[PDB]
Amino acid sequence: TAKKFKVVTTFTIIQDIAQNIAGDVAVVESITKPGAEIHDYQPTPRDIVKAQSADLILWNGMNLERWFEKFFESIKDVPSAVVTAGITPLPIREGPYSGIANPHAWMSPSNALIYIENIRKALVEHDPAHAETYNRNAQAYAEKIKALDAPLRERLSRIPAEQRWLVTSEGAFSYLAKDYGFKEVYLWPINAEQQGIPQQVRHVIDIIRENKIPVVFSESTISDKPAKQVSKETGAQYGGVLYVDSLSGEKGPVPTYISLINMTVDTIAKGFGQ
Ligand SMILES: [Zn+2]
Repeated sequence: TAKKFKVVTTFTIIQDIAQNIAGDVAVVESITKPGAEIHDYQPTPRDIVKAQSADLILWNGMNLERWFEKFFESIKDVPSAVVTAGITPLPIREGPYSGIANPHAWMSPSNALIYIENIRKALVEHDPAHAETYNRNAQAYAEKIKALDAPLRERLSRIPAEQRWLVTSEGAFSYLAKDYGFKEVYLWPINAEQQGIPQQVRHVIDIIRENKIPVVFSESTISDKPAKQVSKETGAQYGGVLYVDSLSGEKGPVPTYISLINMTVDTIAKGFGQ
């Protein structure tokens, strides 16, 4: 093919969803590499000229990419589209960012359907020559995503409701916890350069000890040391790494949005003895 419509995304979750909609007619690339910390990412000149070569830039909004506004004002004549219109935000519950939208809306499979619609609408609006392809690819992919919820809901429901305590590092799982009826505990409400983490470690250690919570987790773009200290000082198992803010590379263990949701739920479920 002569040349394909070029789409660039802020991070890897959006890249994979968008690439499933784009199929063979457009190439979708993430600005951030898999594994990069996305909230406070610092773009380089390489990143700017990459977005500058695109025909469309997709971003999450909802207070995720603190770096996006400054980055985008460096780009000339490239349209952007936020992919989260129509999602009901959940407010952050604790800390300095209390009350503002929790950005991690893709961790509810139901919300992924809205991500799909907004990305489809953006691709059709900006590359209308391939509307039928974007529309059919969005339809087929939405059907897959609709089918994601049922086995996960069933698996997690076998954990007695009173025992559903999800203890993580970043409070990045609020939308998944809402869907499947978990109560939330975390070492920091949202990724940021911040004081107070060693103090919250002790506070969470209390809550683990009081409620005899069996398991604690970290996440794949942040340090596992606080979660491992929590499990060391309590009885609780270190349940491993959850996947939320990044996919892996294409030959890694979490190459797709579908694998991210499925593997995060599997790891949570195994932590509770299924
Ligand atoms: Zn995050």
